Amino acid sequence: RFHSFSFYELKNVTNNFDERPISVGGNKMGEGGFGVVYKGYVNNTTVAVKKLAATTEELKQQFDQEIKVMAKCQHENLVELLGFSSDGDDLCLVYVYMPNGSLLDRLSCLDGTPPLSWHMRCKIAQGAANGINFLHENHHIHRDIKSANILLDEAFTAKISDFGLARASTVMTSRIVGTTAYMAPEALRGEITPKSDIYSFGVVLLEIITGLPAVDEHREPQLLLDIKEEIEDEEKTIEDYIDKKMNDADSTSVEAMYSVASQCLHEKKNKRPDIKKVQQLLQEMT
Ligand SMILES: CC(C)Nc1cc(-n2ncc3cc(C#N)cnc32)ncc1C(=O)NC[C@@H](F)C(C)(C)O
Repeated sequence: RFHSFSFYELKNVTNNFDERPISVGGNKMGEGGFGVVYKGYVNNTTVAVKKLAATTEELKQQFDQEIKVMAKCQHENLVELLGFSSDGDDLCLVYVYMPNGSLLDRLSCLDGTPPLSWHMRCKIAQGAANGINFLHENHHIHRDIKSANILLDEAFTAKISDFGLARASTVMTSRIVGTTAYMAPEALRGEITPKSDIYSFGVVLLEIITGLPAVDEHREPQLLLDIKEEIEDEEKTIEDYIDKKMNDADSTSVEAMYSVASQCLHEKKNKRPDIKKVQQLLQEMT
């Protein structure tokens, strides 16, 4: 299904895993908790090489998990796996490179990219939803839905990535994983449910409206989730939080997206809409 690489081929393609940023002529594109992503070229093909970095048996399990899911799931709103490398202690995953990186980076204008327009942010949300929907229809729960995991191609097509924590099929776990700033309350407890993915997507929709990261240690309030409490308790409005880095954001569509986000952000798992409803609401928005 996927091409098996030898770890040395990948050392060659990535200029021996150069840690300098791609903007400066290096190879580093970014990093998560489970690894660092590098740029490369395999047979004229631009690739993204995720070098897994830490426990070892859990990492191998997350590596095998990404491969199993990717083998089954192929969609226009999902990232594409070309191959991998499991030669010794180093575990690598090779993907089709995303010319526009992550939604997180584009929302912050990392490396001087222009701010995304409202129209583009809407199309991106619509893409992301179709991706979550395909995974859900295929009985998969992502477990790590966040803007760092919503990637963008040359046309700004949303592509869901990082399936190392993905699960099949409400169950429980002894190892709590994900990014706390996006995690549904039950997920923080240890519950595994597709409804948690809906909550995480609502945090993403708030990032899309505001241009603010879900968590910022140097910000009051540190958590973007707290901003919804301020709006709900009539102390502020969504208008006070609309990203100032855009000019084409009209209040009707902005409030319409906030409505979807607040429905997604229901405290109670069963009160949240399902993905097909989220898609319907987002399509209605435009
Ligand atoms: C690590 C992250 C944040 N950035 C990327 C990630 C990726 N890809 N592409 C596929 C892919 C899959 C995973 C996973 N799981 C992780 N990363 C992946 N491709 C590309 C970029 C990437 O930065 N392109 C560069 C782009 F942003 C530019 C030119 C404006 O500077």
